[PDB]
Amino acid sequence: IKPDVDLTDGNFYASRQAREAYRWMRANQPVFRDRNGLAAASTYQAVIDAERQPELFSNAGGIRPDQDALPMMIDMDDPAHLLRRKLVNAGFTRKRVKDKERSIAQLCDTLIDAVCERGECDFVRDLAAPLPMAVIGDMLGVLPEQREMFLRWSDDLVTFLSSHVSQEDFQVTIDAFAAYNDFTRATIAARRAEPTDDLVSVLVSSEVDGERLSDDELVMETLLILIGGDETTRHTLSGGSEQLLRNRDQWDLLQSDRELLPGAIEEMLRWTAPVKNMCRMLTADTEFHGTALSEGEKIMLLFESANFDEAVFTDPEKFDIQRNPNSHLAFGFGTHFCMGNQLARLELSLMTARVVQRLPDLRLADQDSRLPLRPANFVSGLESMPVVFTPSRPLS
Ligand code: HEM
Repeated sequence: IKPDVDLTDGNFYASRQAREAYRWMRANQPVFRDRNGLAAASTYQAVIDAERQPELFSNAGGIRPDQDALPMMIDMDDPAHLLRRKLVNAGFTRKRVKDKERSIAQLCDTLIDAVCERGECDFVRDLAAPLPMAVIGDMLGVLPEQREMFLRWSDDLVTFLSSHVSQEDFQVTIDAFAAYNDFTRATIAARRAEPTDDLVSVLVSSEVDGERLSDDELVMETLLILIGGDETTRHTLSGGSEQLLRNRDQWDLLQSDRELLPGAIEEMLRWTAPVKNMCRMLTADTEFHGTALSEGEKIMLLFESANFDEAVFTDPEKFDIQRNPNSHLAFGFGTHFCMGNQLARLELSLMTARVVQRLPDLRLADQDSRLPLRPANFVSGLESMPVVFTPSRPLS
């Protein structure tokens, strides 16, 4: 009954055997070691305990299992992490995010306008994937005419930061970083010359304790915002909508009562957990929930496993938009708790509301399909999602 798994193999997260493996871990070895000896916290309690002990469970070795740390806030410990976060968080105040509703809602209606006359689309390719990229592109000063070029960068940049870059990909990947770097430094220079109220303008002016973000830091932190908030948000939108359609009583409940939308978004986040893991590196030997851990090794925090922990969530394989409490760990916990969580929730809220209203009879093309998942060991979710609906006229 024990799973024979490599937690650094993206195929594990795409196999649809992962939650069965998680169940074995939570029941039998809550701090699990995989077939290569990699440690992983599988229970909600173990994930929370590690998050609450950043001096023992550090981010400064990097958040990926077999990669060096990068000079960005997520690979830093406090108090230096706080300064970097304080500087960047000026772009993500509650007002600034709330003020994005008008533009985000307009993006949602434009995306739905593009497919509403067809009566079919791919929910991932045509709705869930374009929205987070357009939202982040808008904040970074990407013209809609530059969205094609910017979109190729964003896909190739995921490969750049991934665990293995093939010989055949090395060129396009370093070319994507260079292109992103050059583009971003141009935007930075433009806002230092002529400030506006976009994200880069806010970041170039941000000052904490007489310290500002350097140009190097601005490229790194905007890159973290782009990669961190693009595919993740996409996967919650698609996988959450998949669950509304597979449990159509939940779709009907939400369609009938807009006040259920916040709870629905939280259940979509709990269920989809697009960030499958973040690593911590041990700063000392320790005994952790029955497993001996050694100084210098990394442990994965399995957020999806935690989100299906029966110790915290009653009937966790039931998708329930009215679930309360719903203290899921899709955004993590503690000092690195997702900086983009309010923006992600707003994108998800606005798009889901518009889909339920404008594609009211949305359905999966084939409910017996096992839809394909991205075989990546870090962020994963649906690769495609064919849907059908009654055509309607665009709002234009
Ligand atoms: C549904 C979408 C999202 C998910 C599931 C998600 C998930 C996460 C997770 C799990 C972490 C690490 C927390 C931890 O280790 O405890 C994180 C950190 C972060 N996320 Fe997100 N995220 C999402 C959307 C976004 C967006 C839209 C942004 C854009 C600003 C963003 C920017 C960040 C940043 C900058 C960090 C690093 C925070 C820090 O180190 O202090 N994320 N996110």
